[PDB]
Amino acid sequence: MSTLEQKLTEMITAPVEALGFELVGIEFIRGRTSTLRIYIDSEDGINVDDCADVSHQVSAVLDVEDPITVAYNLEVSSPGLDRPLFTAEHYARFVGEEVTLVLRMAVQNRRKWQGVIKAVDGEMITVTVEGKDEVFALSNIQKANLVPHFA
Repeated sequence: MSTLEQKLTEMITAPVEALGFELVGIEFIRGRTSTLRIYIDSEDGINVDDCADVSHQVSAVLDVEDPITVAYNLEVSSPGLDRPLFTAEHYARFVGEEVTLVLRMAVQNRRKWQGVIKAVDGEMITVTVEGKDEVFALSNIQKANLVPHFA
């Protein structure tokens, strides 16, 4: 509405991309004191403690952008377990799980699918869907997300 919150994300992204990182992302948290949480990662294998030394420089540019009393807070994270799934090796890590997905060869008014992953041979994931033994081509998946067991 009134504040350049996306321009602050741009101004934090450009130094971190010029530092040789591959993932840099933000969430905003509404509060009396505004609170950012940063997500960061590399292609080159950099540890989360050293990512928090880079994030200490992110706190230093944030601290001079808005300097009035204490109006800002910053938390630091990795992309976690909570991310969608794409890689051929990772579909194989997560056999024995229920997954929900959408397909690339199809147009809107296609189904959203849900079912159990059993084995991954080549590009052909092997699955149970609506109680039937079925298959998916992993290059035909456009998005997938993991589902936990009922308890």
